[PDB]
Amino acid sequence: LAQQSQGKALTLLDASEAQLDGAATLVLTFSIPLDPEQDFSRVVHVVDAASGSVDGAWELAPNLKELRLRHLEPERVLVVTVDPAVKALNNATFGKSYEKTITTRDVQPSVGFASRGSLLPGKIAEGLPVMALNVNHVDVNFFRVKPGSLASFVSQWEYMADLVYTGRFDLNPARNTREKLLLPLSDIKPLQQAGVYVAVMNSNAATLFTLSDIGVSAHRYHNRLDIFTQSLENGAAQSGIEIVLLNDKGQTLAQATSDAQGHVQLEADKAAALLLARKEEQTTLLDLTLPALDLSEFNVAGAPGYSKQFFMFGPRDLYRPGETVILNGLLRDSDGKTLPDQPVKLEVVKPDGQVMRTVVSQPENGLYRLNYPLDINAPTGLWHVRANTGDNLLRSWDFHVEDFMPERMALNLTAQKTPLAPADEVKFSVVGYYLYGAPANGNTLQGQLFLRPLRDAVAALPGFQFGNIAEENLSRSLDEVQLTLDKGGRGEVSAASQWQEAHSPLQVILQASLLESGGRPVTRRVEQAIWPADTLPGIRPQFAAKAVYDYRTDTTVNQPIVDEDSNAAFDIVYANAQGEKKAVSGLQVRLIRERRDYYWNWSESEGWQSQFDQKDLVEGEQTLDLNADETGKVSFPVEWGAYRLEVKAPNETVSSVRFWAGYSWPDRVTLKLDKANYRPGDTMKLHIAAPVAGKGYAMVESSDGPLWWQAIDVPAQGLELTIPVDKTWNRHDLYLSTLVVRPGDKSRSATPKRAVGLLHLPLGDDNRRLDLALESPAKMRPNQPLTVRVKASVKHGEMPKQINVLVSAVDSGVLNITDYATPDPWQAFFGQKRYGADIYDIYGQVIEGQGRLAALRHVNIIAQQAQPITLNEQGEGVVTLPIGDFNGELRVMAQAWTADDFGRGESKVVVAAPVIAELNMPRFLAGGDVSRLVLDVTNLTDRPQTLNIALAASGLLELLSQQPQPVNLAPGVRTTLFVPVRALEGFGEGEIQATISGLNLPGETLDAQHKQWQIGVRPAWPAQTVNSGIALAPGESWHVPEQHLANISPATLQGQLLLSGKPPLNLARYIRELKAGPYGCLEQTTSGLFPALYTNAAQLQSLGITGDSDEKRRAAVDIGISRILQMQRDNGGFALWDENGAEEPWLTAYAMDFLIRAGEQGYSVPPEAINRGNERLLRYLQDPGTMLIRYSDNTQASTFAAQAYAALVLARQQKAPLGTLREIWERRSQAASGLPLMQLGIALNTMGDARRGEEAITLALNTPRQDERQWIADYGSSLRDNALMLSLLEENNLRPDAQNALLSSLSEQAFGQRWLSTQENNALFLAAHSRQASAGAWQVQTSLEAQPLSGDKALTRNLDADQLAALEVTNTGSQPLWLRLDSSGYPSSAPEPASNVLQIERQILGTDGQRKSLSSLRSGELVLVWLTVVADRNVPDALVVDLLPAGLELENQNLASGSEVQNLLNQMQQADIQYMEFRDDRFVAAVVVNEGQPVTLVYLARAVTPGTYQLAQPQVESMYAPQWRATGASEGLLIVTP
Repeated sequence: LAQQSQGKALTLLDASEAQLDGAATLVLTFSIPLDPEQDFSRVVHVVDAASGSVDGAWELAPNLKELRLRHLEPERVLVVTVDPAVKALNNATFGKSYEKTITTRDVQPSVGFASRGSLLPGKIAEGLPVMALNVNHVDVNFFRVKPGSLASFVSQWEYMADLVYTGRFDLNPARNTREKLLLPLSDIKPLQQAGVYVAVMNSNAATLFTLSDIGVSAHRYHNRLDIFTQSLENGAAQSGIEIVLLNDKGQTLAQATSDAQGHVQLEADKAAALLLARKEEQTTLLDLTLPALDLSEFNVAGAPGYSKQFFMFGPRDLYRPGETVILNGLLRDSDGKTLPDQPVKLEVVKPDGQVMRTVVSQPENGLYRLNYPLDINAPTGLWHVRANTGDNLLRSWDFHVEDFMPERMALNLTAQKTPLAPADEVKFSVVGYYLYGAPANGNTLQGQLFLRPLRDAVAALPGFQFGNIAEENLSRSLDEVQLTLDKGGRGEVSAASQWQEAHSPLQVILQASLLESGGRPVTRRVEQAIWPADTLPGIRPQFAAKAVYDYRTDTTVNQPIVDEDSNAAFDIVYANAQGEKKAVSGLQVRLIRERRDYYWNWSESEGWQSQFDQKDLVEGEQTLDLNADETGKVSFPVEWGAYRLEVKAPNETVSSVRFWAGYSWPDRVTLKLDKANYRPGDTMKLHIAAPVAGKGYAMVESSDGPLWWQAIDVPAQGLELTIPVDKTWNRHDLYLSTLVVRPGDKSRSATPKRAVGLLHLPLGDDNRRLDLALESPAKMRPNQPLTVRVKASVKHGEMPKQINVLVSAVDSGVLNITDYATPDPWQAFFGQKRYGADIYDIYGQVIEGQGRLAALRHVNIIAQQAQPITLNEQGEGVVTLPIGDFNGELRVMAQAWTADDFGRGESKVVVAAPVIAELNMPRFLAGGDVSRLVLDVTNLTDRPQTLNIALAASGLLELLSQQPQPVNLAPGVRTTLFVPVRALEGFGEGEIQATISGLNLPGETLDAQHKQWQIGVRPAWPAQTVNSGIALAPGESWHVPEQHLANISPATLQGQLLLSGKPPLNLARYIRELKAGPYGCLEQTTSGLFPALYTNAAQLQSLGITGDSDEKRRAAVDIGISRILQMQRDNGGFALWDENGAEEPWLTAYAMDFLIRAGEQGYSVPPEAINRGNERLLRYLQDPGTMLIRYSDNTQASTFAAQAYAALVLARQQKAPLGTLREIWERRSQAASGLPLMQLGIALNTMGDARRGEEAITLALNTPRQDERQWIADYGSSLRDNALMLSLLEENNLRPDAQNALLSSLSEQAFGQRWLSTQENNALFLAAHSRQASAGAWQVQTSLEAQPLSGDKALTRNLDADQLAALEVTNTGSQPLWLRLDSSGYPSSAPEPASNVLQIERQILGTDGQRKSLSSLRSGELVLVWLTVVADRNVPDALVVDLLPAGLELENQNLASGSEVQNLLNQMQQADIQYMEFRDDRFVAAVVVNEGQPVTLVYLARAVTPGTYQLAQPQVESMYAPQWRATGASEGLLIVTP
């Protein structure tokens, strides 16, 4: 607003100092608002008449009339100046200059202790810190707590004393400056004597401090507490009393007196706050609620040490919505040994925390297995698999769900294949293009160049590594790439050589991204090899890389390792890029030992750090000569540590390979061990070294509690102990702790009094790892089974036997997205577990340390996992992995296990195709659409190719052009073929098969190349239906009305004829109509799911319905249940479209009802959902105020309906409070229909009170549904309500003579046909389902077959176009016959636009805001679709559907240049849109329509594929009064040009 201020001048109301924020603030108050803009500096000034200028941070309150300046130093003379300006929001300005002098107050006095006090004891314990300000003295009283009520007193503190006053300390700080001062008491002694003291003044007026000699240390576990009491003074070792307390609370939990070694053991969980240790009169206290000692510095990291170790693993952790999540599990004990068979409770958790599935997982041959099919509309984010083994210590396996977008453009980057000399500059060639056949013109290419070492430089020689691994400046970032490229799809990047001195093979990597103009980039990368010589040496170790743990990454990595004190063999060659081994003489082969000497080093910006100085030593040297076609084989004797083999040739080129001979690759207590890796029965000698001599104790412990401990006196020479290993110690969470304490309480030297030591206890075994060898070809071809051979080894002893191996294969990219490391069970079971105890101490706190270190360096995915195999006698196996299409790198993984041993194996397999063929096409097609498909074919071989391409069209799709001519492609060249196609009438899918013949390859010959692409084909126009029926007396005839045939095309015309000897119900129609989406909302799913619950295929085929092998039906119901669960809110309630949408009680009751019904039929539903749902229903019943029904006209009726249905649903579960049901029954007059009364009646009958129930029923049967189609939020109609009432009657076996009558009347009432809601269909289905019509003879003569039709049950039969076009029926029975005919088909002519209540209109605008013709559109052109909906009523369930032409694709964007398009957008964001979705072929929008308020819906679309496309009419309807429909005038066709 701010125009109320116009007409007013600008006068300064008040400039003065005021208390704000708690400090002195200069405040200027003007008469009218100021600009919040940034100009207060050279317009309004404050200058000290002594110190000059000061802080000019002019602040402005959100109130625009007050200008502020905070924090003013007191007793200062400030001159405030306001010069003629300060602007005035009505540009009224300020007249002239104004100056005012100010004195800036004096701050209020203040005294108080700097802290509430601590519990750290002291011999004399001096120094009481206080924060004083403008106070020259302070009185202090000193109290000593009574030993009697000590506990309680201290207990009321943190979460009653004598008086020993001395007082009045003289504190003289500088004026107006808060100073920190120390109160002394050393010269005082009615105070030195031991005890607990409290100092109090006349804002932290009180503080506590303790004087004692008892030093106390404590180790806490998850439910055990060990205490050690020793001397603060004379070294260590002390007896005495100590007790455990309860926070705030007073009491005593547990008491103890320490032994001759000071150790004590008390069992206590949490809620054990205060620890009190006392003796005679000396008392030391320890608060166990405070933060424990920080051990981030120590190597105590790792997984938790559980009693039962459950290793969960899978092929990957990145899935998309739709595909199935695979999970595997293995269960062992603390030492990785087999436990008795047991179930594990697995739960699937989606990002919001709600459970999606709960399964009691049973093992199969010792392997737990889980498959979770993600819904196509599953939420994206971090999912968890939550495992419970029984200890209620939930294990968690995380996995990501992400949906990837198609990238709309194609980028090609090519290089020169063969290596280059260092002198040469590198030229990359770029080729970018749109997939719909257009070259990328004017597109910005943005990339970057990198330089990296090339160690795998010879494909003909796998394993052989090249280049000096110790050569500097081989990995650095080069130039950035900015290429505006503006040409018809061609470009080039050039990189000048900054590499010359290089003696190792390099590769330069270009990584570039192609751009639209500012979005969805297409990123690609290409590398160029670079050699310093046409020929150079290569090294391949003969020994296989072993599996070892890497804490750096926390992953089990493969490394070249050989045994200690042994011989390392290597294969040396001297070769070029292409071909094989060449001759040479005088290869300088050196074995270089890399020696590293470590040393600690301290700074303060990062504290203590572990440094190391390195040096390379020559420990071996050989000289070699090689002939043509010869693999040199050298052997060097090695000992321990890190080595590297170096090979140097006369051409100054070097190749090096690093490896290890050992599997091992100051302010604290230094702990060292004689050995690495121990066994059960060994004995370990512990070397303890402390900076300063002292006393304390060493301990061997873990989780639960300690296993060994011994008090020690450490001199300044170090101290060696001998610890025996008993093996109840097999937990891998064993830690060796050490506490040392200095004698003197006070000291020179500074010197920490307390010092701690903590080391992990090695206990693993080398011969419990399965060493896996996965053999498979480095390269292969698509659509050919991948053979993988497994060979296991175990170092010492013999191959275990019955080794279980699980092999998998996954696209390396998907794994690279998440940096997914191959799971290893060995590390999972035998890995270093964390230190599972908390150290509480009374000596000086650990200060910081500042932390542990760290490390530093599509559409349709291939991810397979074969069945678990069992290796043979010698531990050999073979697995076959069917590889589909795919062109790239596959990671082959393997997890092996026995009863005691475990293993992991990896391998890499490059899947490449000689020629690649990709077909670009639209997302779907409509019957009659003519479209131009784009087939891109590229030859990747080294030879030129003459290819014969053969194309075939299958399904609802046909070709229009003749077969392509043979094509001649040079190596690396891409050709483009255009395939004009037309879609056929029908609803299904069309397919394009491609076959490439020729290809000519040496070595292989290779079967022809086969490919096949899918596309969805749907009718352009909505399906039209015609329903009729009649009652035939004996002898009467009947012919098909011409309505069923009029203006609809044959071959799409299906019919269903229903014949019955009694008032029938079109069950088949209900079922068919209940099964056609959209996937959309909650009910449609529910209602659509209801039939699949109670009807099997046997019952379906009787009604003329095929499909469903019953198990797919089960799967479908499961999928449905998931889709239902995906919309349950956090409070157990349900919503219409999404989980974050408004809550609908009735639908909650509905979904719950279905879920219970599903549970009854043996389907799995997670108890959390059921329970929270039931709770929400109970809260609906007991607290109606929580409800919020939207867009209702009669909240009373809505509420009553909700409560009624909820009451029934809970009554079925025997969880409905009868008192509440009656309390609802008293409100029966609020019912706007009989259905809620019926439901409530059944609930009453179920929960006891039959009378009032039968009353409710009898009342229901005489309570018609009447209302001016408001909404009521019950999703209802008279038909529906009658149907459901009949259903409830039939389901409970109640009133016959009524159900018969109005079953007939319902059968005749069902003639409110044409359009029924899903709810009406479901109700009718239930009514028809639960009815037992019994016997009713009928005979009839028809035109379908010579013999007469006959039966005693209602018979349904399917009819094609010919049978239906000439249907005659004549009753030949002794009694009347009921006949129903249901016809359905698609129109031969475009139907006339129609409207009822609702009105829909569509206009097509350009981005300029002007109308556009849908016939001059070129590919890549943008258009705004403008939908206008209007009605004369309130339609809270207005579903808008706009079928797309296949030529147009949607831009997924919810809208809330410029122009008055914004005027439409503004009106769009005024509409209350309940839901909106952008399908491939549909624009769908669920909205509410208000009376006399036009709803505007604009959406963006792009033309992509050239062709002629059918165009449908915009459709809108009420979802639950579907007679309110509107279709609104279409132009008929869409033309897209290239």
